[PDB]
Amino acid sequence: GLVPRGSHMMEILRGSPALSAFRINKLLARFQAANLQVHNIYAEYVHFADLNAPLNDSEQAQLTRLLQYGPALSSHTPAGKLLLVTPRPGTISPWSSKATDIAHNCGLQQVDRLERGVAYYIEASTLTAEQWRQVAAELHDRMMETVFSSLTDAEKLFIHHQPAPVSSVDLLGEGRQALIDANLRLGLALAEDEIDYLQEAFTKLGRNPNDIELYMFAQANSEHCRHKIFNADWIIDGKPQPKSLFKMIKNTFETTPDYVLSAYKDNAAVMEGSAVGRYFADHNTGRYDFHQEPAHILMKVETHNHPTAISPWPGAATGSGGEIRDEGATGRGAKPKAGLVGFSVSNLRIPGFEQPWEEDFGKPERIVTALDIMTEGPLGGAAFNNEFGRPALTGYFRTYEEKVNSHNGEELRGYHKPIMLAGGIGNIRADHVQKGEIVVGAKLIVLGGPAMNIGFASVQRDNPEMERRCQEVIDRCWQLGDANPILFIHDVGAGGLSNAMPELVSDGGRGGKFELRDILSDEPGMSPLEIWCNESQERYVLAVAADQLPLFDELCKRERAPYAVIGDATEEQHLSLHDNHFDNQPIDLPLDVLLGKTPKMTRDVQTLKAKGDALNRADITIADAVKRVLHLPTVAEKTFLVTIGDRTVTGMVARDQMVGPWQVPVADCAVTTASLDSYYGEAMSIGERAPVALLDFAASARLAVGEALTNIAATQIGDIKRIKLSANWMAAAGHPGEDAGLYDAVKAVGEELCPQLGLTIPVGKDSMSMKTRWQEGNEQREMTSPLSLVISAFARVEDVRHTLTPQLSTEDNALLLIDLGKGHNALGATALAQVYRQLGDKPADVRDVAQLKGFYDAMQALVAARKLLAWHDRSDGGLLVTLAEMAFAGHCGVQVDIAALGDDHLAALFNEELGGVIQVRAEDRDAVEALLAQYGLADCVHYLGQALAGDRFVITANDQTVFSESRTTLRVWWAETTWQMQRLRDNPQCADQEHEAKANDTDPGLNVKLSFDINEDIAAPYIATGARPKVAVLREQGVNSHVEMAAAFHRAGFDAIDVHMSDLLGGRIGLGNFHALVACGGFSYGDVLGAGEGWAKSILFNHRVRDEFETFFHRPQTLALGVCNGCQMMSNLRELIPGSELWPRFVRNHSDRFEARFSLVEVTQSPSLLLQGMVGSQMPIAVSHGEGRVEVRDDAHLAALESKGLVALRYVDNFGKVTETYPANPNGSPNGITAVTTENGRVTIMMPHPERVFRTVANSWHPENWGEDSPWMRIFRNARKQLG
Ligand SMILES: Nc1ncnc2c1ncn2[C@@H]1O[C@H](COP(=O)(O)OP(=O)(O)O)[C@@H](O)[C@H]1O
Ligand SMILES: [Mg+2]
Ligand SMILES: [Mg+2]
Ligand SMILES: [Mg+2]
Repeated sequence: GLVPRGSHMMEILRGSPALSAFRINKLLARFQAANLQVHNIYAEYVHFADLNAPLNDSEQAQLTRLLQYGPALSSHTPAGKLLLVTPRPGTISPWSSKATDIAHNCGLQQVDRLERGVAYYIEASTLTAEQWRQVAAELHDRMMETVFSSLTDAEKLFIHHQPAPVSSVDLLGEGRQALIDANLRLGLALAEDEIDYLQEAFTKLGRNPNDIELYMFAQANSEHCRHKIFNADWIIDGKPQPKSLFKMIKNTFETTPDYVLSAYKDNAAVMEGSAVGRYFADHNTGRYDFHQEPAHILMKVETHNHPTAISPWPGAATGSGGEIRDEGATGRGAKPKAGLVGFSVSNLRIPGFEQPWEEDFGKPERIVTALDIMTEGPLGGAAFNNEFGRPALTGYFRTYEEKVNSHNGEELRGYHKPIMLAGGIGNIRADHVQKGEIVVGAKLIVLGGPAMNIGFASVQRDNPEMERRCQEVIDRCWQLGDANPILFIHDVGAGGLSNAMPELVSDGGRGGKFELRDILSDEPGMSPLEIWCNESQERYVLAVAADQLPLFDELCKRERAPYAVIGDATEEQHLSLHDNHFDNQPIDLPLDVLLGKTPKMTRDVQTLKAKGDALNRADITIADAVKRVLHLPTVAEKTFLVTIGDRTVTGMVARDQMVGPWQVPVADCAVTTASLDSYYGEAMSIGERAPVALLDFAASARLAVGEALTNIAATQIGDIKRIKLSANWMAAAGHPGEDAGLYDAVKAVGEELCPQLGLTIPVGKDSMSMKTRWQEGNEQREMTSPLSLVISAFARVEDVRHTLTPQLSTEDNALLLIDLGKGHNALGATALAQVYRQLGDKPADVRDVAQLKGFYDAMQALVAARKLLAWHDRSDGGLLVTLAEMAFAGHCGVQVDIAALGDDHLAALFNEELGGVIQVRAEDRDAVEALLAQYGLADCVHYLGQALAGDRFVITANDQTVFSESRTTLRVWWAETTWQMQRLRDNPQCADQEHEAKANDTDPGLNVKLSFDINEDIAAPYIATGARPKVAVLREQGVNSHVEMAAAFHRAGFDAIDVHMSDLLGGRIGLGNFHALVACGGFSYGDVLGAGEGWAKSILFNHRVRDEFETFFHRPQTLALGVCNGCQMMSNLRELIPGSELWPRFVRNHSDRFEARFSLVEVTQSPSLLLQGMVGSQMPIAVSHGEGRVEVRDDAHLAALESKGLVALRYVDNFGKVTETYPANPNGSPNGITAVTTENGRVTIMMPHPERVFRTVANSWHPENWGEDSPWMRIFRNARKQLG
């Protein structure tokens, strides 16, 4: 369909069926639950193309082809009422941005913009007027989409509005009233003293302020941006305090400056790392090489609490996105490496899985439920991390909502406004740590996507692939070393350009003159205020010397990263924004005026302290307590938050959340290698204990620090001063007792605990409005969060290989408890108390600073000495949970006696005091106990018993059995929360299969069977000649797994060349010079239009490049490998590859969820030259994909493929049989197929990532006897030997 559309033409192309059977059934079932009699429903994707010029027959065919993607679902003829769901008018979906890029890269410049909607066909002849509105409501997100009655109504999405002019606020003509009116109208939230400041400022300038100027000032002076609370003077209980909160945090750096390279001077802190081989492609040669040099470590943690309460998916996604920009914009450019995620919400109240302690207290109509946040939120956060390409290796998840007698008496305390935390680490070059000076005349650039009106105002938008393109530019820049063109760089976040640019020039001691019309925009109707202040994502601002512009342009064009020079740095510290369209100046202000601060804040507050009531144990029994606690989400298995996120990208992940053969999510901390050629690395851990703040503020803070330390303790670090902390403070400022509580908590860690331990807090953030208000009936209600300190610990690691996990060994052993609680056994504010709807009397706390320090030092000694078999610290759920989780990870039993822990067994088992359980060889018990005593821990150390083969979890006290149960029974209970979450979020069949598998104790876990010598380097004789064949390491925009792929071929003797698709189109690289080629993994074009489709079609539609690939494949001796995204791409290039007529397609996983797993596969017999000598081998491999399901045309196609013998890899369960059961087979591929080859065996494509696990240290779990090389290194060596 082609119809007139403004100055353009809009083409409407019907797509493929949009909903799988279980999704359709889920909708129908939801209609009956609302009494809406719907007989049937059918959905179909519909595409809209805004054309600025005609498409000839060939181009039209290409467009239609581009829009043919997705699973081959059941098609039906439209019947019933049409309800078209599309993005809301005035908004452009990320799908649109990415789909339009593909169209352009396929030579279809006539396509102005591509957009997509979903056409629903509902058969229901009974519904009234309101019922139809209820049906429509169930088919769309009210915050992001709209429902239309005709496909033609999609024309509204492409309306071109004329540029709105700037508006002045008539201060000179109406007086102060004009500022008061503007304050209310524009929602400036200006204080009286700020209005006074602006009044004098403009009266002095003798002109009316423009709306844009007032808006810029208001955002810059918001609590979020200025951090007034953290810089305020204090008066506590009638006594003026010497330091501000920020000053007390800075005290930790003053006491411990050790290893710190940068703190409180950038968007992230930097600490010393290790000298290792930084691997990247040279600018002049394009060849990947190791560069021995210090890879310093950067760290940052941020939050996106408010946005997430309104729109969870975008809120969490941009939470990660904004934090990733902070990392890349550190110093003069840096590279993100790994991330962490945190979530705090109210009770889940899962339908049909209600827990005893949960009560519905209602909530504001304007926000989403805790369950909605934990459903869409994690997916959004993982969506950004997966698409951008950074592993998410650690995090926390707490649920809390209860009517408690706290500091301000009986009140509702919880997280209606959630904590959505995102952070991570990165690496940076020594000479790029410090920001450079900005020379006068420097070009001020905006790197990133075009602006839109996003700064409904709380609904964000994420395009991870755009940020990936930007990161590639930043990488090319720091990779130029001393030639790095970046003089200064900063991320664009709150306030948008209105905050970012003034801040950039100000930090350089310069001013700046900008041109409004030079900024890239996706919506012409935006006013100067909107263009300058919108909070559009994936944008960076930087300064570049004028003579370096041509080089910068070259770098951006090659990566397809949009950029625009929008201004120039000036000597005069003045801010000027000109508008060439309206011929005026929206902004004309001296920086000292715009950035001028109103009088410092002074908070005169008083201490409120809850009394705390003894725990009522009337309804409590140890057995029932165990069952309830394992059912608290905070304690329960976190699989639904772990497998949805990539944990292997970069190939530098040594320790992820999933532990052992049984892949149980219980790792206490994350560990990454510093490079692909070293055992040095980085570790991340989190400590948090918010509920404790409802009884004791300082205790909660001290415990957060303490837990971060106990979680990271079993990693080889050494000096405690190596551990650096990020302190993120969440609180309901102004709420009774919270202010004084915050000061006391900050003082407890900044002035006392951390300085005594030798811990620096060089970074941090604060969120001061953690409370929600609404009217339930006729009365007002409020939900206030406890003071919530989240401590994230980061540290350089001495040896990644020596990290211990909770996986118990069944060899002769001794289990020893290190009770830092010193027998206090506090039960206040514990999982046990919460589970029984109580708060308790007294909570845990750091009982002895010296012993905590001694504990860390003792653990470091034991780790370095290799005297530990396992370690698991105590936190939520207490000793009971610690022992249970170790039993789960080791898939064994436990026999322990707690008689020495006190007569109160409930308190002994459930207290959440600091400490944990170490497992040591029986023959080492005496020596270990002696070592602990040397650190003064003698009275805190207790021998509990031993881990034993079997399924019995037994706790005794002398001759009395305290608690006894099947370990498997506990394991399954502990898994029920993630089961229920997966069942409602994903394909229920898959969720059930994964859960049921856990109940089978006979599962042997991942295990290996090799058909060859893993240590035999069959490529060695070839490498020894010095002759190194080149391999084209192919990448398209969005590809993110190229570095490790290059490193794998390098290890095998190849000269890895970075070949971007732009290089092929530009003629800079020709495939005729290569004998080997590899298509890498990632999210090319964000997988829009089908994973690997845009990449493949951009090749097919550009006849010159299509011919280049076809010629390559048709040569007699060439070899090609396609992995993950590359496998999908090559499968869409069948027409160019000989012997590939039987290849299947790769579509959406049966689970309908991204699967990041460590799966067991078996190498099958095929012509594959890359798998030579490996047939019959069975070993685990990294799986990380959302569209890896093998899909054939029909069974004739499957039978043909199989009979031809082209299947090279198959998923097998732990018992060793080919399987289609989930998650053994993570995607649902028929006959477990996950790799196929051509008839001649010269081309092989596979979904798993061999290159992410070619190093043994990068294998989540692996046999203890393996050396540096894993089985997967053989693929690359086979390639080298084959080329000869
Ligand atoms: N939101 C989350 N995202 C990703 N991983 C998470 C999240 N919450 C917890 N995890 C991971 O799940 C495992 C168990 O979490 P948790 O029980 O909170 O750990 P601990 O008690 O050791 O602090 C850890 O490996 C942790 O990193
Ligand atoms: Mg835990
Ligand atoms: Mg722990
Ligand atoms: Mg924890």
